[PDB]
Amino acid sequence: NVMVEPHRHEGVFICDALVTKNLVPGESVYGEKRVSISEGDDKIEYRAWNPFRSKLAAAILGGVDQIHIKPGAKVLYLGAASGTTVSHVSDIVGPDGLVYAVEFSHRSGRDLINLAKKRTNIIPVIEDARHPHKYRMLIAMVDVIFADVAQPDQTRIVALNAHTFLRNGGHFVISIKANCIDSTASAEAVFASEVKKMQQENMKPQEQLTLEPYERDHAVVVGVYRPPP
Ligand SMILES: Nc1cc(C(F)(F)F)ncn1
Repeated sequence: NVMVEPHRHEGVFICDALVTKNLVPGESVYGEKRVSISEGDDKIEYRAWNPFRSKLAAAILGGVDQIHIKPGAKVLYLGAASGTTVSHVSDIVGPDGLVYAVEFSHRSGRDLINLAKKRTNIIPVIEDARHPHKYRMLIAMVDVIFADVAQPDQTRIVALNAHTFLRNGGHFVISIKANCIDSTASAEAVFASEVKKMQQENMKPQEQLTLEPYERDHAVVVGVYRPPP
């Protein structure tokens, strides 16, 4: 009997509870349940991934086609907060991947620094994502940008970071809380407006979904970056 199965997304697993392979066996990050499966001399531990805390987990359970975050990927994570979702991104990309965790809160930044002490593949970047010139010398070209900055101007922020750091043909995954962009607009109006702006920066959406029942009026947009020569 096989208890934990590879999910369709590489690096993600099931048992429906979503889990990731714990990069730091023995440690929880935010109180999450851990499941360790021993067989002979083999041993593997997984970490439960809460979709009521993590928009990426909510999107995966909601049936997103691609997340692009995968083993070996280099990920620029804008709005890393205290590292809840970042820790699972770190699990997914694994030892040969990289996660830049950009977060401008010094309080949350201390959580990220503690998280990255154990996880060699996390680089904490305690900076304002509006001013990538301040940290551009730290960030190697990445495969994916994940953005959860929850600002009216977050599309322009993500675009600015994409133009600096994202490889041609790399991908983006953007979390959009509608009332953080414009609380006097309908969710549909916000999402249409942000998708339109993305297209104008050669950030081409390939799918979009909302996150019910985990969140209200919250979208994830996944797409591909195809900038001009
Ligand atoms: N949580 C955040 C937000 C930002 C922002 F707003 F400046 F883009 N930069 C970094 N972390």
